[PDB]
Amino acid sequence: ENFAGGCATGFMRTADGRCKPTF
Repeated sequence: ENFAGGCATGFMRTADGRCKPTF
């Protein structure tokens, strides 16, 4: 119920509402 991309390769959306790479 919430997905708009905008992150990098293996970037996981952080609770802060940002894209962060798990690697």
